Amino acid sequence: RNGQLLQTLTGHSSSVWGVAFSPDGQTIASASDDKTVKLWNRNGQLLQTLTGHSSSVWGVAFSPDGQTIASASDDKTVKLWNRNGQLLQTLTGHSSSVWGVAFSPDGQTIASASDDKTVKLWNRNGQLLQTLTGHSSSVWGVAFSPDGQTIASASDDKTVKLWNRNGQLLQTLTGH
Amino acid sequence: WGVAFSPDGQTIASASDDKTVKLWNRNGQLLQTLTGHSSSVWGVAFSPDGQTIASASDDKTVKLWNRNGQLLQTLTGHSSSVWGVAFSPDGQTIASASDDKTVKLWNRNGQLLQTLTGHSSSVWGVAFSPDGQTIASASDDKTVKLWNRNGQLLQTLTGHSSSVWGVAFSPDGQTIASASDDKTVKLWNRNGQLLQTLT
Repeated sequence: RNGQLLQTLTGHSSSVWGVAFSPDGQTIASASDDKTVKLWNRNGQLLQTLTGHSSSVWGVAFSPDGQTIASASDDKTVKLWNRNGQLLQTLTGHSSSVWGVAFSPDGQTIASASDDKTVKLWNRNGQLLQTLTGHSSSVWGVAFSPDGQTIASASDDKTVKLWNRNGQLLQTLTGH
Repeated sequence: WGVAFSPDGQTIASASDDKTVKLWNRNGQLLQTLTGHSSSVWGVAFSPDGQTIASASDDKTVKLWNRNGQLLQTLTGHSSSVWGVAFSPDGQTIASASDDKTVKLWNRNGQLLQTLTGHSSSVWGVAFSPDGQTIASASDDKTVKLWNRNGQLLQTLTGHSSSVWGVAFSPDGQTIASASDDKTVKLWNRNGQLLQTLT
């Protein structure tokens, strides 16, 4: 199934988060060079353009059911979109570029990874639930455990950290 | 299944319904079409330098191509569908994982170097260690196996309760991560010992 967590546990600072494939494998989403996210099918047919961010989009993810898309931007926000292109929510609270984003397995929680050295957890109504503090540099990747109760973050500080939903730091994995 | 993106992030590959692999830029324009496979492509990988593409197919072959579309080699030797492909960190060795229960290792000039025999069911995934000397395979048989390049089996990592679909090494090469349909990720050392389970 989803390789985000393997990639966050073992991947490099340079791992690329601006392309995502839908869970059914039929749709590709790409953070494009024009402040949009574009969706296309495997034949190459353009399906949708997600317009709203005011600067570069760096991270994209699909919800586990494929119906919601999250985009992470240099504009310091995450935006949530329906696959028909409508903007559903803007998640405000990071203080710098947002590099990466992930959905929880149940689709109800969003995690974001920012240049501000934090991961933030959010619900779909756009409310901030938790801020995970401790990395000493920009956070480039984030993922959930398969049961959705542990969050993994990966940072330019060369560590991976494991956290629970109440913000407790469970483990730091060093040499990354 | 049948998608990849280049290490620099600027090229997206995807297997198409028509048995080709398409390469797109990040704006959804077509760059190249890789034509040659006679049935579905299940696995695509880019080499670390981003200059070579490997495709794994139901036609029992892996094809190697350059990024302007030219077929370079066809890797013939699996006896059933090839599900996964990986390149070694130096780009010189390719590993392929097949429904035939084997991993095969190949030079980028197409020669079969080794066949890694031991799994009792389909092999879904394969990875090289950062130093290129150890291969890990993830199988439907619920194990990850670790191998050297001479094809010798070094360890079998036992503990997942369902098929293992994904495997990778930590950046320092001393920890192996496995992901399974049992809804866990396990971390292991090279002596095959379980370090932790992530639910």
